[PDB]
Amino acid sequence: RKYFVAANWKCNGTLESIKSLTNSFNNLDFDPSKLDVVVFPVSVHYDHTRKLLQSKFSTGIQNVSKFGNGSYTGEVSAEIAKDLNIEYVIIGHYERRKYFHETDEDVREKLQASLKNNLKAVVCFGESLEQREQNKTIEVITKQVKAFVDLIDNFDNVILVYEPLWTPEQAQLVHKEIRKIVKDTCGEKQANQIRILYGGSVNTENCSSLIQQEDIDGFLVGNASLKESFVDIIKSAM
Amino acid sequence: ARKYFVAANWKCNGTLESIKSLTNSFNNLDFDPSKLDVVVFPVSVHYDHTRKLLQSKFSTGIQNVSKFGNGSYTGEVSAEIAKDLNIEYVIIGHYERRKYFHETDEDVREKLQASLKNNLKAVVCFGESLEQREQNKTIEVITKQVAFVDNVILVYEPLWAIGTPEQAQLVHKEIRKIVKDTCGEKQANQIRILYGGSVNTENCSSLIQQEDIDGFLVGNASLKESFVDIIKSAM
Repeated sequence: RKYFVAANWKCNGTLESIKSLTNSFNNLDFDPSKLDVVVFPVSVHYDHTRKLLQSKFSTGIQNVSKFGNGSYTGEVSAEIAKDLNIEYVIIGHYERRKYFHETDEDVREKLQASLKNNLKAVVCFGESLEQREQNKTIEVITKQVKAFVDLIDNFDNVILVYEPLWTPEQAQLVHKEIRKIVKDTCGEKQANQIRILYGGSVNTENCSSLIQQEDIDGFLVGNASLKESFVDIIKSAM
Repeated sequence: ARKYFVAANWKCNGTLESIKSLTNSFNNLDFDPSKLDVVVFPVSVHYDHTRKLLQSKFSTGIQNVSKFGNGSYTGEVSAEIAKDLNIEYVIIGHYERRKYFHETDEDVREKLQASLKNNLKAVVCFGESLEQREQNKTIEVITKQVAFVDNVILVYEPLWAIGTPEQAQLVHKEIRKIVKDTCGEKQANQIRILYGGSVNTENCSSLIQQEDIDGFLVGNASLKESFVDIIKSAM
């Protein structure tokens, strides 16, 4: 299984800060065969970011429309992304489920539109604090994953992200179960090749312990990916 | 009056190729920049491409803006980021975002505050449903909506629709009155109020000639080279 480390810059950045950060990233002698590294800038920063980063870094956007082209003011379709050669998309991030009421079905529709237009999807799911307290971790993850599981294609174009809102051993236990759910629809071969990332507040402390777990294959990193020390997180999976 | 204002809302449409062809034709249009503003609103990821291709006689903007500032708001574009990119305009409150993406009057207030806080110009869409209109409640609806009042371009989107010139004019007159009542006559007679229903080459001139219609927010017709003829109709 090829590891996978992604920078979710969220809603952060200026033209100047991206110049400096991409420079630091380029200075890392990173091995693109041992792992995929994807940077997800703000939509309006994508061109700027793609131009500044070395080709070895992959790039993507933080959301994509559930609709094709047409009268959907403010949306970015998968066909537009395809035409721009945007390689990856984040789908179903907790913040979009929370603030913008995105549903499991929106996530399904976004995934289908992405895959059919030859995009690679980074699909997020995860349980809340209360849900974990009530022992609903796998209940919630199973619901969220089964919503789109039958559209899961292959290791190249579907990367899963478990982002709990709350040990590495306990994360591993969840990851193994996620892989089982994927296996029940996609088979051993695909389930063994598909990457399942940890996306629950990843940093330069926990990346070492998490990445060495059997069923944790990389990270979707938030604030820690706006730092120069993001390179250390890349290094942990390299 | 007023300096007119004609905007292209491309919505979720375009390829890099189609935009090259379209911008090339737009650039050939000689228009009097004293008589009107022209603004093109491409998809977010097309912004730099479109800004690069379009000559500087055209303004540019984005079709939506975040209700939050910078931070952990995956997928959003803040007014602060737009300012740093020198993005001049933002569309706020378009019906499609109300219809498909849960946006309310409160969301519109937040987006407006954010935009103005960062010296962006806001193109603010509002309008009454068929159900409010049939009750003869348009005045009541547009009064409340016009919530935001307390730089800014107003757009009447007749949700009822959804989308005559006389129907549009009546509402535009009333919106102007609401601004006059709160902000004074000097401001109310300076502010642009665009018609944002269906605009095309067949109805643009009948609409633009109405006393209180100062331009258009143009949808599907703005994806066509003949958009230049709609700009021309306002000269």
